[PDB]
Formats: sequence, C-alpha cells, structure tokens
Amino acid sequence: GHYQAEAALLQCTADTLADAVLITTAHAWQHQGKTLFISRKTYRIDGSGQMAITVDVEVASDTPHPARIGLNCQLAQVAERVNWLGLGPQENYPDRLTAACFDRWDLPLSDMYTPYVFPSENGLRCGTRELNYGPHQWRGDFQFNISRYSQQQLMETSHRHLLHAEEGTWLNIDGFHMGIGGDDSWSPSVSAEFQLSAGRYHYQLVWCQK
Amino acid sequence: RRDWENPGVTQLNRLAAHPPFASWRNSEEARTDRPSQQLRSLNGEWRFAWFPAPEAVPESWLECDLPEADTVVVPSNWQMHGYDAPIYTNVTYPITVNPPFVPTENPTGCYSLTFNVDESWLQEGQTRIIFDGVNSAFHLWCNGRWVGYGQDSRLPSEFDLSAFLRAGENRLAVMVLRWSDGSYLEDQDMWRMSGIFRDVSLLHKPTTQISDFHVATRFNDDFSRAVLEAEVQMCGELRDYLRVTVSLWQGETQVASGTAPFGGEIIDERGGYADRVTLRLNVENPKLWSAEIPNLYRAVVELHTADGTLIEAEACDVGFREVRIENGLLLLNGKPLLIRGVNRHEHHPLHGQVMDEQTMVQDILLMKQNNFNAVRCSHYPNHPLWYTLCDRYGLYVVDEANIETHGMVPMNRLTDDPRWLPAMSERVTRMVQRDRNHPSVIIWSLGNESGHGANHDALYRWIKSVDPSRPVQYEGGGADTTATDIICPMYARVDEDQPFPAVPKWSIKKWLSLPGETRPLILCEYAHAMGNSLGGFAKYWQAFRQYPRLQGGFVWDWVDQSLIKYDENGNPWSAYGGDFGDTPNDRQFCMNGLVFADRTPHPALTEAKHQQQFFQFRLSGQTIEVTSEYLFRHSDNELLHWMVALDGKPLASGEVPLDVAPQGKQLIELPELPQPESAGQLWLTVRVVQPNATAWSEAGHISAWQQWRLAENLSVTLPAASHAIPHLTTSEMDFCIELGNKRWQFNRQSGFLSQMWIGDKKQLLTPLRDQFTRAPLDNDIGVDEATRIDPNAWVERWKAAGHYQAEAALLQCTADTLADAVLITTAHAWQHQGKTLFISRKTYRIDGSGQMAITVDVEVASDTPHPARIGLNCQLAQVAERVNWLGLGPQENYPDRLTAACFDRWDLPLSDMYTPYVFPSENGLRCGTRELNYGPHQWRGDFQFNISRYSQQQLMETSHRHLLHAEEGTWLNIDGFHMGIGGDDSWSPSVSAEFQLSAGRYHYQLVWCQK
Ligand SMILES: [Mg+2]
Ligand SMILES: [Mg+2]
Ligand SMILES: [Mg+2]
Ligand SMILES: [Mg+2]
Ligand SMILES: [Mg+2]
Ligand code: NA
Ligand code: NA
Ligand code: NA
Ligand code: NA
Ligand code: NA
Repeated sequence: GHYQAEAALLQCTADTLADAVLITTAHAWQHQGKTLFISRKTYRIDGSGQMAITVDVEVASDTPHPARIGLNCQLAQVAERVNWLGLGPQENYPDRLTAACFDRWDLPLSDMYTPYVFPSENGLRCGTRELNYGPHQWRGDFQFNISRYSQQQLMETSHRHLLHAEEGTWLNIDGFHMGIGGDDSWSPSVSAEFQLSAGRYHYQLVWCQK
Repeated sequence: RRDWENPGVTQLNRLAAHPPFASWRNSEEARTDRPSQQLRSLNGEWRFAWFPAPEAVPESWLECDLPEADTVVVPSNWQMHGYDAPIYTNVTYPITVNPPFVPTENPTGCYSLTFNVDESWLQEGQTRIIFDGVNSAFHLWCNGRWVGYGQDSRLPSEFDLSAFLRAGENRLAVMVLRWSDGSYLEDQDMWRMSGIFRDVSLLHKPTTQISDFHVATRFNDDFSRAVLEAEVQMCGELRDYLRVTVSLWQGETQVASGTAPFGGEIIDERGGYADRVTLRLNVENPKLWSAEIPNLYRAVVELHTADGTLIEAEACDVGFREVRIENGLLLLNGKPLLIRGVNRHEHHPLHGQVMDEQTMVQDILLMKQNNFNAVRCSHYPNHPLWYTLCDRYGLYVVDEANIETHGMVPMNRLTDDPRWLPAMSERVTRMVQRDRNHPSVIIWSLGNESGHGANHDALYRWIKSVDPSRPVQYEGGGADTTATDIICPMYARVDEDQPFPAVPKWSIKKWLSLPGETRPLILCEYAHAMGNSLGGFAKYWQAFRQYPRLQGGFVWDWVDQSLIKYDENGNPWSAYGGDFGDTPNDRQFCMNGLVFADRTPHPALTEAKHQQQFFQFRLSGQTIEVTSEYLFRHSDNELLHWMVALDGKPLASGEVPLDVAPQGKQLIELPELPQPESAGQLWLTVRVVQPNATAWSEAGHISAWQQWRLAENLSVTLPAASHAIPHLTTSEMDFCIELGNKRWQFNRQSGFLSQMWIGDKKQLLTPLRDQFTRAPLDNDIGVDEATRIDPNAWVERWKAAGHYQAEAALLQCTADTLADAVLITTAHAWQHQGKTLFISRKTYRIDGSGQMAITVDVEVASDTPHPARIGLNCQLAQVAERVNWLGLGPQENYPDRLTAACFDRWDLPLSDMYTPYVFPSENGLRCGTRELNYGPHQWRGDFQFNISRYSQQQLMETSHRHLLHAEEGTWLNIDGFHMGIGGDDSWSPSVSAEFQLSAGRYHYQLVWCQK
C-alpha cells in the first residue's frame, strides 16, 4: 500500500520563540490498519526569513524498504536554469554516481529530465549541498530531481511522447533514495547496501529566498 | 665437547622413536588401556640446584647429592619455582643471534633422583628411561656414569639404562641447559622457559620385543568395507616359533584377529625384512571416526610363541577414517571438511608449560561446547595424552614439528642451509614416528615461521613418502609454496589484499583463483583474539560457507599466556611480558586468547561459538528452514526451542524435535501467532538444545541460536497531555529548569548539563559532555610504543590529530519556553591547534512529564581520522547493584562483533558490565539498545552503551587490570555510534571501512527520564 497510503495527522503544534516561530508535526502513513511510516518534523522560521526543516522518519521493519524518503511539492514558478552544488552534471543515483563529480553545476531545466522512452523516476542528482531555482534556495545534504512532470504522470504514462508539461515545476528532495539496480531487469537487483533498511532516518533542509 | 653448540649433534646414545609403548604382559590390560606394571612414573619429588653456567657445576654432583640443592616437584619449569626469570619475546631471539653459539652465561638446572629398581627388571630384558620433555638440551648420568645427550624440547628422549642400574637404590643426574643450538629452532612466540617439564618414566621391555608398529586403514568407494593393515617390527633374536597376533575390538566385541610368523614380503634384490610382519584384517561396515562421532576400535598387538606364551603386548586406539585431497578439496571419509579450528599453546598460569590431564580435558570440553572441531598444535608436538584425548573426544589435529626460526634474517637462513637439515629432519621424523597411529592427527605441519628453505621441500617429501595417509602443510615463505598441500596463510583477510613484497597475503577469496591454483585454503592462523577483538569474525564464516575451497581456519588463539605473580600483600595478579624483569620483551602480545589463562571465557568466545554453529536457519513466512552442516551424523540429540517476544515480553513459545540428516533440511511451520495487544517489535528467537548429556556436554546444552524481526507495529498513540509545565530560571551563570521534585542545571559558560537533582540528591559527579575517543584497544595500538612510534596505528592517528587533547569551545547556549516544555539549544566546537575537529549541535527538551529529550547532530571534519565514537559521557553520583537493558546481550558486543548477541530484556550485576581484560581498554559495550535502566534513571533511544566504575581516562592510563581502582559513582558512556574493534590482526589497522565512522554528519536522539 505504499502508493495508496494516506497521511493521518498525529500532531500539529505552533510555538513562538524569541526570534522564531516553530511548527511541529507528526504523521502516520497507514494502509488497511497497518502503519507503514511515521514522519516527525519541525519547521523553524526565523527573523532572517529562512525556514529550517528537520525530518525524522520511522519505517516499519516488516514493510518492504521504501523507494525514497523525502519531500515533494509543485512549485508555481517555471524558471529557465537549475543551479546546484553537488554531484553532476548528469543524472546520478546512489548506486550509479561514481562518474558524477562534486562541483557547481548550471543547466537548462530540460537537462534535468532524462527522456527514457518508457517514463520512470529520472534525473536525480545526489550529494547536493545547495540547490537554486528561480527565487528559491535549498541547502542541506540531499538528493533531488526537478521537472515539469509529476511522479504520478511518469507512473501513468507508457511513452515519453505522451507526457505533457504540468503547471509549474515538480520538485522532489530526498534525504535518502534507493539504488536503481540493474544486474538484471527481471528480478530484484538492488544490493543490500543501497536498500533503505535502516528503520530510522534523519535529514534536514533550509529553504530560503535568494 | 660443547654438544649444545653443535647442530650436527642433536643426541648421543638416544634410542629410536616409536609410538607410545607400555609393554603389557597381560593382553586384557592392553585391550582396555589399563596401567602397566612395566611402565613406571618417576614424576614427583626430585633434587634440584641452579647454576649460571655448565662450568659452575661441581663434579661431586655426579656421584653425590648437593647439600645446597632443594627438593622440587618434577615435571616443572624452573622459572615457575623462581630460580630465574621467564622471558616473553615474540620474534627477537632471547639470545644474541650467532648460530650455533649460545651465551657463556647459560642457566643450568641440575636435577637428580634417587630411585629403586627391582632385580626382576635387571635379571631379564631392557630397562629404558623416557624423558617426554626437557627444555632445551641435557646430559644424563646414571650412578655417576655418563649415559647420553638429547635436544628437541618437545619430543621424548629415551635411553637404555640396563647396563647402568643395580638392584635397589640408583641415582640419576640430569644437567639441563637453558640455551643450546636447539634454541635456534625454538623461536615460537611464547614464554621462554626451561627444565624437565614433561613426564619422566621407566619402561621395561623384554629382550625380544615389539620395537615399532604402524596401523593403516584403507577403504572401498562407499566406506562400507575396510582393511586394517598393521606392520609390526621386532628387535631381539629371531626364532621360527615367534608369532605376532593383531586383534581388533569394538568395545568388548572382537571384530577381527590375525596371526603370522615374522618375515615380510620381498622388497628388493637382497630379499625382505626378516624382522617384520604385516597383518591385514578385513572389517565389514566399519564404524567411522570423525570429530562428529569419534568411533574407536582397539588394536592389540601381541608378541608371543607358537605354543601360546605371551612375550609382550602393545596397543592403540584405531579410528577408521580416510583423509585425502581431491579436486581441490580436503575430504574426510569422502566429505569436504569445514574446519572450525583454534591454535592452542601448552600454557598454565601457575605451572608454566607443564600440562596436566585436568587442564587438557577442560580445554577440550570448552572447545567442543563452543563449536570447535579442530586444533592446531602451535607450534610443536604436544604432551602425548593430548592426542589420546582428541582421539576419544573427537577433534581434528594438525600435528606440527618443533621448528621455528622467526628471528633469523632472512627467515629462511637456517632452513635453506643443508648443515641444519639433520637437526630439522629429527624434529620432523621423530614426530611422525611417535604420532602416526593417532586417528585425530589428520594433517602434518613442517613447523612455523621459518621462511621457505630447501630443507622444507626435502622433509615435505619424506613425510609424503613414509605416510601417504595425511596431507602435509606449511605456511612459511608465502603460504602457497611447493612444501604445502594446503594454502595455509596467517591473517589473510576476506576481501582485502595485503600485497607485501615476496610474501603477499592475498584476500582468501582471490587467493583460491590465482592463475594455476587448485589447492584448498585453510588459514593456519586468523582472527587474532588479542584483548577486545574478533571484530569481523562473521565475514570469515560467510566466506567459508559460500566458497567450497575455503575450508575454514584456526583462530589465534585458545588461551592467554598470562602468568600469575603476587603483590606485597600476597594477592595474585595476571602478568605479561616485562613483568619479570625480562628485557627486551613484547609486553601484552603473549595474551591473544579466546579464554583467560584460568579458562574463564572472553566475550569473543561466544561470537566464535555462534559463527561456528552446525545448523543454519532461514525464515520464510511462518516456516523455519533448518539445514544441517553435519557431514556424518543425524540430529539425534537435538530439539528446537522457539520463542516470540514483544520488546522482551514473551508472547509464545514451543519446542519441536529436530530430525535432520547430514547436509539435509527440515521445515518447521510455526503455529498461528496471537496478535500483540500493544505497539512494538516482535522478535523470534530459536535455539537448538541437546536434551541428553554427552561425553563433552551436559543435558540442556545450547549448540545453536538465531533471531529474526517479525511484525512491527509502530506506536501512533500520543502521550497524555501533562498536568504541569517546567519552569525556566535564567541567570548569568546558569539556565535552571524545575519540575516537581526534579531540577536540571545548564552551565552557561560551558554549555553543558552540569547537575541534576531528584529531591535533594545530586545526580552527577561530572557534567554530561560529548565524547569522541575511547581508551585504545590492543587493536587500536598495534606495535606502537613510546620508543618506537607507529604513525599508522589508530591510536597514533587519533593522538596526532589531537582527539584526546581537544577542548570544547562554546558557540551557542540559548533557552526558550514552549507551550508545554523548556528548550535548551547548544553548539560546541572541538579544536586542536586552530583546527576544528568536531562540531556538536544539541537541543534538550524538558516537558511536563519530566522527560528530557536530547537531540544531537555532530559534524566531523572529513580530513580528521575517523573518531572512535560519537556519544556522551558523565559520571553518575550513584552506584547501583543491577543494570537492566532492552538491547543486544547479555555479553559485551561491538558493531563488528554483535552477531552472537540477542535482542531481549537483560539484567546483570554491574560487575558483569565490565570485561576484565588483563591489559585495560574500552570494554563492556552493548549495542542496539533501545532502553537502559540504572538506579532511578532510564535512557531510551537507539544507542550503544557501557557502564562501569572506571573512566575511559583511567582505562587509558592503566597497564594492568589489577591496578584499576573503582572511582566514585558510575561512569556512563552512551554512544549514538561506535567504531568497529577489528582483529584480522593486532599489529596493523584492521577495522573494515563499513565499521569506520566516516559519514561526516551524524544524528542521534536520547530520552533521559526517571524509571
Ligand atoms: Mg647440539
Ligand atoms: Mg598386576
Ligand atoms: Mg645398593
Ligand atoms: Mg613467530
Ligand atoms: Mg543473527
Ligand atoms: Na511509466
Ligand atoms: Na567452504
Ligand atoms: Na602473540
Ligand atoms: Na533430534
Ligand atoms: Na590501558
């Protein structure tokens, strides 16, 4: 039920600090009465206008290891360039990133999408410390992809030519992403060290305006 | 003539070597291995005097007792009686390297004994004396007359005393030299001692006698038929009426018997051996010998006349087994072995190198109880009883010649020299002559660490020629030379190559498939168990099980070579190299054992037991698949206990009989499990239990276990809204938080929690602070010393980077009030000479329920050596009796040594949370802990911890465990993360990359509350 799981809200609180506002949340993703994942977050918005997001995720040991642990949203903005400090310039994944180099990369948005004839998750860049897109900057230690296509559309579309650019820009920012495998393509081939099996995961991001 | 400085003279007037004799004059006694009247022990009280050199021995001693002599027990090492110091040196010879010469100051032990001989022994036949072990060389006199000379400290020297003895009282005089040309071949990594340290006996044989006998067992293709072949040799007058009968018994049942006069088959142009005969006995459906089922027969060899008068009888235990290498695999009875082995020195903490039956039996029982099936005689032939016990209890033995020349430069200087071939040859040939009838011996070894020389090749071929029944191995010169049937490296790693010039240690998986290579690989030494060690043990066993031609190895090693000393109050303490004034020495390198000298286990022993299990387990749904790794036996003394528990709380249990064929499988379906009525992780534990006692174990012995996570129900229920809210007081010096009876104090200058109160009682003696270091393990230290720094060792990398000296600089310390809690935020930098090593960012959240949640985020500079740990420490004010935790245990476990530990609720006395390694270090960690309870305190999260009365600082500064003093209160170390302990060896970095703290950024969270 990973694709069908619904987020039940466990906690949502707001506190005013000396120089900041703190929002704390907790969600449980459940399927047929089974809790798959728990996500606990804090959002700290300070006087500098920066939003620090801390995320702690619990994954049930008896659920299949998830494809990713991250956040996503559809941004209103469509910008021409994507600028990042991390592994690149090309698409790279945890078990396919040796060729990628750590540097400051700057590509047109279209280059952040890989046009596989059969559409799927694509265009991830790993080991990224800073991402810039229009007025937005995200900082941390994350993997990301960014494109005009939602994960839902990619999942529901059989051929690349049938894809349509959606309104705005879909951003996926992952603390953690599963390996892609490939020893063969007809049996599970992601090696143990690239499966998300740790049970508890932590990541942190800062969102601000540049 | 100074025979002790001449490798051309290794003996004078010594009798031929032979299998164990007793000269029974009753055949029934021979059958049942009862004491023989003709084999007398001369063990007991002897006279002893110590001299600094053989030149200082007075001539009067030859004929008369010295009044200055003492009465001492024999066998003994004279260092153990305090006459001079034992020396612990590893590689460097304890004497100047100047072969074949030894020091002019050569400690000399003068032993004598007055003893009775009955005229019946002298009227007829031959009376010999047998010295089972004299270290390192000796001259022998009897009644003032010189008899002979012997070298090789580890094999029996026998002399004919018939012409020297008279009825009634006789006196032996034995002059034992500490050093001889023999010492050049005896450079094993062990205490250097001397004396008459094995049994002394007197044996009577008739003039017409059995002088040698060899037993062989040959089989058909399926082992359903065997022929026992017994070659018997006589000395004395050949007569046509003489006969040899060989009979074979299984218990009290005679299986076979054959009789023949003397006279062997034609051998060559000159005829045959008139003084030999070979008997051949057919055995149908023989009961086969293995370590799994040590089935033994008894062969009785009778020398007699045709009219039926017995002259004498000899005998041995016979194990029907075939050892062969075929298609690159070592086979026993046609099946490929998996060697669960250990190296074992002959060592006792009080008696030195004197072995007794009780200690030998203790060792064998502990070995078998911990899933060992094999022992290597490192590095010399053992006390004769050892082989009998291995025959009868069932252990595979590597019997190894007493040849080690480690300290030579290059290592093969002597072993490539033909002038040393005679001395080496005697050490090999006399071992084979003595031990070749023991079924437990499955492999011969040419010695240890003597390079590779032409003498090795010659002696390899000699053994192959005289005894085709056993493979020959030898590690010297790169572990895969022409002098070895088995690739037998020491401390080769599983995946990592160590490409040393000339003698590389390849990854064992890689080694097997090098171009042209076909031999099996069994490590002669691996997993160096020095101090807190055996990290990565599971990696070896995974490889052993996956690769057919990786057939296991021998752990280094069984028992710590520590010795007992006594302080000024007369209390015993464990001593190592240098503690006897011995210099140069190699300090604690003599302690490499899975057990302490007194045979108390180190924590590593349980890891060995678990990894060496004979049953393998898989889980699919509710089906447990049990696979037998036995080669010969069915699981006829085994049942499987299973238990399901929710966070340590038992929910269901059962037991199922195991009926698994060797190499077979059994499927066991668990019953429908009741649903847990609360949140948490269900765990399944299985154990194989032996309901019946054996020769080596008690009823209820656990031989195997395994654990799996079952269903987990994550907690989604919020805790009840608290009644009270914590109160913050801000001052210039402190942030103080109050809630009911509880108070927390955060120092604003240091940025740490400096004190807590429950009522009026202070809880801390030392503030709660980050810790990134550990008191170095033996594996962290390696060969690093004060006079010789080894910059590659982990401890030196940590020291040079300033990890132990780094001081915390406060970056941030702030306090906020939330709707239901107080939040303290801190940030510290650890710096050394302008370099920021670590940054710790923390939040402490104290809520109305009294719980303090600590969140820690650590940054580690990528260019600093990866730290030993990332955690917190404090000295608690209280000392409590018990430690209770939910996590891995009960025993000490580390990230690379935790497979044997089980997740459960454990409760131990505080003292059990400290491991008394003789050389003190970080110890007693338990990993994967979700809850810890101590006194009024409870800590929750996902952490590793240790808890004891000794600080890391004290452990770091103390060389011996007996010098440790319990500090006020209790030192707690709670780690989010801890580095591996390593142990592939203990003289180079051995912690594998996956167990190094290299991530750069680390997060952990703890909740501290009242229990
Ligand atoms: Mg000599
Ligand atoms: Mg009698
Ligand atoms: Mg007399
Ligand atoms: Mg050595
Ligand atoms: Mg396990
Ligand atoms: Na698709
Ligand atoms: Na194997
Ligand atoms: Na050693
Ligand atoms: Na059974
Ligand atoms: Na120490």
